[PDB]
Amino acid sequence: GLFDIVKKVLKLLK
Repeated sequence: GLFDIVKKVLKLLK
């Protein structure tokens, strides 16, 4: 699910 991939990105964005 994309909701676990966005969680990898939000951890890098902030």
